[PDB]
Amino acid sequence: MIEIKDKQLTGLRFIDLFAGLGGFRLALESCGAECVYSNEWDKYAQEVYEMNFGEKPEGDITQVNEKTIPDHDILCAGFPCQAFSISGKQKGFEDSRGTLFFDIARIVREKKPKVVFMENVKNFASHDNGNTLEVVKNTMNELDYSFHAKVLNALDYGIPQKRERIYMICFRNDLNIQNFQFPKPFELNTFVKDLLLPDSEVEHLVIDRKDLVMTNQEIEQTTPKTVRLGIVGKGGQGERIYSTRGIAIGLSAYGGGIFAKTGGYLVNGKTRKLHPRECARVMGYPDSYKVHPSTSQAYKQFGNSVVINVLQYIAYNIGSSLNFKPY
DNA sequence: GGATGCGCTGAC
DNA sequence: GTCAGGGCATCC
Ligand SMILES: Nc1ncnc2c1ncn2[C@@H]1O[C@H](CSCC[C@H](N)C(=O)O)[C@@H](O)[C@H]1O
Repeated sequence: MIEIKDKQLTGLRFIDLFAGLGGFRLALESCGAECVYSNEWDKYAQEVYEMNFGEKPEGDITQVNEKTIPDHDILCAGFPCQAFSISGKQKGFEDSRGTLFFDIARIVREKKPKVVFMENVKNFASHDNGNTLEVVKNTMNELDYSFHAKVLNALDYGIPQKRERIYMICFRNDLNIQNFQFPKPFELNTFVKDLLLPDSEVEHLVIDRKDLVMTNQEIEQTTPKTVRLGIVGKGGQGERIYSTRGIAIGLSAYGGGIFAKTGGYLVNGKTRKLHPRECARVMGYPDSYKVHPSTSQAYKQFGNSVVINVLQYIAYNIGSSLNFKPY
């Protein structure tokens, strides 16, 4: 993550729904905002959250009385995406994990915060012929909010990972916010090899598959894209190897394969998956962030997380817009 | 819970 | 046609 000198959100309260690792909390706090409530039902996610923020998020949001939630200015929610991912069955609102947005709507209807800041996977924008995005838009508008949605790729904001997500920012209409803008992209100057730990710390992550098929030559010149160098098995998810001179393949929460969750990388002549700390770095988390003791759970958490830097730029812009109140 | 072979849609 | 997409099925 980056340093934010002008605290655009100082004095503003926000809630951390579907908290996870608390990526929204890190981003919003770096801009000066104060967290007044967090909710996350996964046991291990609650543990890592408490380990880093000192509080256990409340459980199952579908069972929380929206009226009990503290007053706040900004509602943050990177709600579940398994039901909208191209990797899944895409059942959307017909999936038990695909109706959480309506819980958000229920909370917004009651608390009416100045801003609703949501995030989901890129495919969310075109899921079900775009009908899914339209439902969220209509819902937000009927709740009396504007709706700004855009798919952003982490590689355009200083993070060496090809991770496209949709970001949805909504302003309460009475605020008359007319100048919100999504961050403008900038040249990437960091690559996977720049975030790697020393070899002595990741020997256990080395995988030697005798069915490895190198499909391309390694590159010496860094590039802002994923560069596949080979495959293992049938080359399915988790069986693909990339160059550390390019950017990271998108981390996964429920992904499989011998290189599950992180994908494989060619490092000093060997093929290995990433270490939880390297996953934290490709997601923009500071090295001071404490990862969950269970590597399996840590990989899951990071594969579900938000890219901090991207949220920081957006949060800064949200604050910038809220602060422009000329006579 | 941990691990991994897989399935197959879809962006372009 | 290529290969990415940040899940599913099932074993212990
Ligand atoms: N009904 C429910 N109540 C509370 N939390 C829920 C929930 N359904 C899903 N979740 C939680 O929603 C999260 C979505 S992933 C969001 C991760 C978060 N932005 C962070 O930065 O890492 C998951 O951690 C999941 O356990």
